[PDB]
Amino acid sequence: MVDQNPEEYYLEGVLQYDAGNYTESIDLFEKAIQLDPEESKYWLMKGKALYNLERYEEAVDCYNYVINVIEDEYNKDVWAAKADALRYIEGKEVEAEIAEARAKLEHHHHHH
Repeated sequence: MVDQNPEEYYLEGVLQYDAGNYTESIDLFEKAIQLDPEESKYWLMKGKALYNLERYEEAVDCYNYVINVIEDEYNKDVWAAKADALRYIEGKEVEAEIAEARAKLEHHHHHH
């Protein structure tokens, strides 16, 4: 499993849920990364925070970062997150559509 130093810091996951201060979680999040940057799953959370914070532009910076620094350009969850960001951006609307389709590309057939 993943065990270095930001294991206990996970306490954040609780703050946001319980403590309605997405902003506060930043303090803890910043520390987690400060310990050692290499966990993408941690960056994905940041995007949702920035996006929800009405920071569509800033949130995008995180999505591109995860794809820039790390060639992990495949994370379905990451692509989906970006779509939500575009779904509320001042500019082209065709972009949000491409994202939704790109993320929902996996589609599904016969659930049973």
